[PDB]
Amino acid sequence: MQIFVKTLTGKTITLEVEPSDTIENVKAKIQDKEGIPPDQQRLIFAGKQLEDGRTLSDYNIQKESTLHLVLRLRGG
Repeated sequence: MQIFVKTLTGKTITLEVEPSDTIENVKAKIQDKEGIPPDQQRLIFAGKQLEDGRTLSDYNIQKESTLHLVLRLRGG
């Protein structure tokens, strides 16, 4: 299925994945595609933080849907 990643910088990226794919496997795809480590980004969708080991189908997502990508929480 095709999906679009909307970044805060306004960059839209297209990724191909499977509904039975695990968030851990989906993070691997983003890591090898953008090259940004997974511990530097947090995937938010429908208002939930994708947990490692869960399947996309567990979120009832929809093909061609857009996922929100956040870097990290401001702090110090």
